[PDB]
Amino acid sequence: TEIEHLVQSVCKSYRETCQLRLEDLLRQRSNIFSREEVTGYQRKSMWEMWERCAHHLTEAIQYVVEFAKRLSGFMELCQNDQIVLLKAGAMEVVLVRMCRAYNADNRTVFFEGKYGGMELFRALGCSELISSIFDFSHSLSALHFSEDEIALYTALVLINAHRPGLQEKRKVEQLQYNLELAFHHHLHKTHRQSILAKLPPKGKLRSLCSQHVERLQIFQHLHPIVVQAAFPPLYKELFS
Ligand SMILES: CC(C)CCC[C@](C)(O)[C@H]1CC[C@H]2[C@@H]3CC=C4C[C@@H](O)CC[C@]4(C)[C@H]3CC[C@@]21C
Ligand SMILES: Cc1cc2c(s1)c(-c1ccc(C(=O)O)cc1)nn2C(=O)c1c(Cl)cccc1Cl
Repeated sequence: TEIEHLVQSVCKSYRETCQLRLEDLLRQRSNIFSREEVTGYQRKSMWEMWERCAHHLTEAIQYVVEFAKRLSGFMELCQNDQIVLLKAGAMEVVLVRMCRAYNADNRTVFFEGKYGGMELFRALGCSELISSIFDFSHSLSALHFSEDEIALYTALVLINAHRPGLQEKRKVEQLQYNLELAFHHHLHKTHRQSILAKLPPKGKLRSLCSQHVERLQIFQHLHPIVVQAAFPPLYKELFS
């Protein structure tokens, strides 16, 4: 029942930090930006669109940090390892979380109160990267991830003992094994083991997120936003 407790606690942390309620996201699917509203976004400066997106993304990261902090055993890891795991995984989790807010039927994402396609972001001049992010969401949406599946899978995105630079690898391994067991046990219970073969190849998420963060760093170098820094040890690793 320790494993059943872990599922409960991981799902609770997810529920408290998921940002956007699934029921809201699904209900709002019909609420789509008009051609006029799309043009409005496309006409905005690259730099205004950057400010908006950067602020949304830092907020998304911060919810992922809060998620991690409420995972059993995470706070008992040394700060070095906490940072190593967050620096490697927090944005990967954000990209995974996007799939909930993505509608495969019309290739739109929920953004600033309505659904819009990737063309909403034209002013940023990142069409290939953004298309790749949308495509990643388009792939994941075919899994029809449940909320508990997202919670358990994203916990594992973070708690990965293979990240270079861990000081107490065996401590991270122990957390990882318990989370893997929780996830696999849960899939068996719900007759959802079929998703295991369909999950992203790990390299895919890594390279996509690496390219994403690279682009965020470029924008930040050219036109830095001011961040409401909630987690100084992590902030210090990403900003300079
Ligand atoms: C490279 C960047 C300059 C441009 C990235 C453009 C994206 C891919 O077009 C970004 C912009 C805003 C981003 C979203 C901002 C906040 C959220 C809430 C979070 O809970 C899930 C992801 C989600 C829904 C993001 C998904 C990707 C987005 C939708
Ligand atoms: C793996 C991680 C990637 C990433 C993290 S963590 C953070 C972040 C944010 C806030 C805090 C905090 O203390 O409140 C700590 C960390 N920003 N970020 C970015 O890619 C990013 C963004 Cl979202 C916007 C502009 C520039 C950049 Cl570089």
